[PDB]
Amino acid sequence: MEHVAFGSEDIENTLAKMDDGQLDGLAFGAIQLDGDGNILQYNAAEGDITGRDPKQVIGKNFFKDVAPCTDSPEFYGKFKEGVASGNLNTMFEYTFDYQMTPTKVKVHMKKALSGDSYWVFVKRV
Repeated sequence: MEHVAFGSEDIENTLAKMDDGQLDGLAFGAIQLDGDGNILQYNAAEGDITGRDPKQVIGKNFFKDVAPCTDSPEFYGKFKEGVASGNLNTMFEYTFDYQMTPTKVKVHMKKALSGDSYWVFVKRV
């Protein structure tokens, strides 16, 4: 697999280089979202965790369509404050419970090195 640790101080630079095939080699789940919350990249691990087919969920909206349980102050709200502000670096625990067995995970949200995109990283706790 590709060699990146979850929570890494420099991780948005490491991932800048990665295409989707290479994203699927991470030991953790990775979503790339535009400033409107639309999914642009969605890695195999995230599929293993949540049970979605990444190919199919690219292009859908994370907060409206795919993961409405994250539509709340304590996830989306933090997401949008960061898009509003041009800056976003937060880590927290959450339970994913929409159309799946309830699964507690660690979420890390970080502004990408790209122009207007943001990362969401996920792993089991």
